[PDB]
Parts: sequence; structure tokens; C-alpha cells
Amino acid sequence: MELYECIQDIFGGLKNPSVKDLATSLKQIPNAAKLSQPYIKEPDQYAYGRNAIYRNNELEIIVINIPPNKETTVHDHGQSIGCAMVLEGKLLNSIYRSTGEHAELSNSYFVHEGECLISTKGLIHKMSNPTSERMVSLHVYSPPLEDMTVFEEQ
Ligand SMILES: [Fe+3]
Repeated sequence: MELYECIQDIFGGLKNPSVKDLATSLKQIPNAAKLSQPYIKEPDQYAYGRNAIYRNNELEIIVINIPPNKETTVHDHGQSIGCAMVLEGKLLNSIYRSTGEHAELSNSYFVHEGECLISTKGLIHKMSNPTSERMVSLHVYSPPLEDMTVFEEQ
């Protein structure tokens, strides 16, 4: 019983899941950290490593790896929702609101190993690693991301 066998089993049949559903799905992966080890990639295009490992018409699974003191952009997920589980380490998740053309910081909290973060539709966040060790997380997006939008901090 390995990671893809696990994904087809849990995610492969969801139709129109909620961020509720996705969070629960993630927590249903046994030994998720160990399972995804072969799919952890290193920073290529981004400050952070990013590997897409599953996609159907409903969702998209991504493995993310944020080095010490690195961060994502400030982004929304277009028409998609999202949920992520922390496999290893600890991220800081910061929430923003549209300051019009820009965005200002609205809220910030930590997600620890095995814990989940959620992104309701339209939500704008940045993920960062304020720690000295790396952070590996597993993201689901539904539907798959097409129209991501990056904001400049105000
Ligand atoms: Fe995101």
C-alpha cells in the first residue's frame, strides 16, 4: 500500500468536495510523511520546491518544500479552494485582504506537523518558514489551479 494506491483510494472519487472534505481526506493518508518522501522536489522555478503528483477533473495534489526562511508569493487560488497538510516541519500562514489593487496583512498563524490549513474560495495567503529546518507540505486544490493571482504587499 503506497502513495498513489492511497490517492486513488481516497481522492479519486470525490466530486465537488469542500475544504472540509479535503482536510479529512488528507488526514486519511497513513504515514503520509514517509509515503511522499520520493516526491519531495527541490527549488527549481520558485524559492520553494514544488511537485505536482496527481490531477483529475476535480482536484490536484502537490508536494511542497519550503527551505529555511523562504516564502511563497502572496496569492489567491483563483476560482479554486485549497487544503494543505504539514508533513514535516512547521509553516507560518498569513492571511491578506484586498486593499484594492494590492493586499494588506490580515491574520497570521502556525500550522504544525499533521495539522491542516484551509483556503476558502477567494482567500489570499502567503506561506513561509520562520524556522531553521525545512517545511514539507501536501496540498490539494479543487478544482485544479488555472488562474492564480499574485499580490504586492501594501
Ligand atoms: Fe496557496
